[PDB]
Amino acid sequence: KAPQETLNGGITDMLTELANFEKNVSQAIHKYNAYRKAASVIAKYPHKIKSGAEAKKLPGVGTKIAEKIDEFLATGKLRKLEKIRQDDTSSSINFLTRVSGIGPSAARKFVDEGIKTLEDLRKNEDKLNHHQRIGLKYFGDFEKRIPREEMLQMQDIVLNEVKKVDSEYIATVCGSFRRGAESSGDMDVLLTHPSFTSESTKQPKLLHQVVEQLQKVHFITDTLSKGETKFMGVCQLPSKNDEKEYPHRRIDIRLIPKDQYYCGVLYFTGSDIFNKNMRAHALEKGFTINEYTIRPLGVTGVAGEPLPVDSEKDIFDYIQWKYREPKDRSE
DNA sequence: CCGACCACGCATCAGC
DNA sequence: GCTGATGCGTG
DNA sequence: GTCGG
Ligand code: NA
Ligand code: NA
Repeated sequence: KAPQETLNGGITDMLTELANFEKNVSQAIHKYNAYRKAASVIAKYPHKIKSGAEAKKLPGVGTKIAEKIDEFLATGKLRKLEKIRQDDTSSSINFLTRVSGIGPSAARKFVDEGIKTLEDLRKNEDKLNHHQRIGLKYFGDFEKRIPREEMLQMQDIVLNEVKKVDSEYIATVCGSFRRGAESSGDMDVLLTHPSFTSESTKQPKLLHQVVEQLQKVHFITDTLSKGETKFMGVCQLPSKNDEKEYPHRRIDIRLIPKDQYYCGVLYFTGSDIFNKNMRAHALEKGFTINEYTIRPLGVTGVAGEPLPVDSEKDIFDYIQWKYREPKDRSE
């Protein structure tokens, strides 16, 4: 259960501001992740926070952020946040990572050499790798939400495309859209194939061959990166005659070995808390989960040798849990 | 006081 | 050339 | 930054 707008949003936003900043311009992924947990926890909390101490009571809140909340509540802002927002560097630095393939090193990099806008990006492409190029490109496309409907449409081709290449292949979208969402971030595509398994001899062809299918039939425009296991590229929808070209959407495909699909499948599908709580449970029954397997948790504290999973149900079954639908993998 | 915080593929980058 | 490490991005 | 050894 989650309410939250006129509730805590102010707080939750100054927070995320805070996070991004730490990431992007400070290079504190941990500190970044904190602020994130914090803001998230508060996002959930059914009340209107009246004090720092009040929030402190929360699991991620602590003194420093608690203090923040007091300055916010009282003043209606955060001095710190104002300078930063006013700060040239931090800003250009902030913005610049909005571009895919740019991180904080690059971003801080560019920015030093006086590069700091889109234009400078525009007028210096020589100084950008491919990944960074494709996203200088599709900047705007990149910050767009994907409408599961389009998504649906999306779902077809890939399903079909692969259907042709091989009948035995196994594709199944995942991520948010599996989670019945009404608007995704990108299409996530999970796939495998019979001839593809752990201890087996990995056939590059598999991923290879399929990206090409989707390539052949103009589904995938650009390419961010590729390897035997997973493809990170761009895709597009057949523009309907006299209907304006949709945007270009990020997509990723994932090739997995038969013996560890489902866990992977399982794992991928999330959600976040979903993973957190399940792993906890699977433990109680005496097991330890990850992205590839499940193993009988030792009689001595820790023990190996994974179990044979042939379905998400199979997994659920080991930990003695109801085959949860993806729809409700809320946690 | 002080380490942990998810693991992991691929691309580029430092080095040798 | 190859190796190993560091950037970036993903569910 | 927070939480925990
Ligand atoms: Na707390
Ligand atoms: Na970025």
